[PDB]
Amino acid sequence: DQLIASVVPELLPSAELYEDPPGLEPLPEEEPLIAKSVAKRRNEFITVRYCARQALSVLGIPEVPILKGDKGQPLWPDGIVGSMTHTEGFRGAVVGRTGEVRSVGIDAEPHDVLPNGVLKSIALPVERDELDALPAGTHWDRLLFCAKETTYKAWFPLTARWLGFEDAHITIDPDGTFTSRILVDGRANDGTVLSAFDGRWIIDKGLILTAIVVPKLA
Ligand SMILES: [Mn+2]
Ligand SMILES: [Mn+2]
Repeated sequence: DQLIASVVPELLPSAELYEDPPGLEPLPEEEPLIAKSVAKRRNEFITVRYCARQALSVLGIPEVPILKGDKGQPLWPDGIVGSMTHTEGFRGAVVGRTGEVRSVGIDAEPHDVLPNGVLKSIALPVERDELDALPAGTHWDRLLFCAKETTYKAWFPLTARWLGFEDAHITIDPDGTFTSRILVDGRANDGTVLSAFDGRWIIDKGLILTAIVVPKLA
């Protein structure tokens, strides 16, 4: 029934909460990151890390702070990859072991039309044509946006480089899959090359959730 579990493999534990339950707290090492933050930001940060620590516990990893790096990226324990996302109505996290997957990214968005002007900023001309050809009944613009954000989250842990919206062509299939084709140099930190990702998506509870797993090499 959970959205993330529906779009990632079983060997990546996930956890999600739709509200901020009363009484949660950051770990002491995390408090400085939100010390001067408004309540909505404090809450999404605290609740998502509760979810992340629940999922880490399934992998056998005990309570640990999840700090942020220079580009905002979550800093996981050695040997762990993961992703976190929050929007109104959703906090969720997924983690996995580097011996079992290379990278994971997720992103949750409300299932609504994009704000005025956003599609023109984030979509390639060809993508706009492709979305207009998809079947009526789904906010394909928001899905494309969500999928591109997930593409960056799966890419960054492997490359330590920026990926702009114009740097990848995402093709959405109505069947709950998508692909991301990288249009820039795909050199990865370990010397391999990234060229394309396979993604999964689900719409439920008024939300879009997209996920990419970069699988283990053969
Ligand atoms: Mn968020
Ligand atoms: Mn998003």
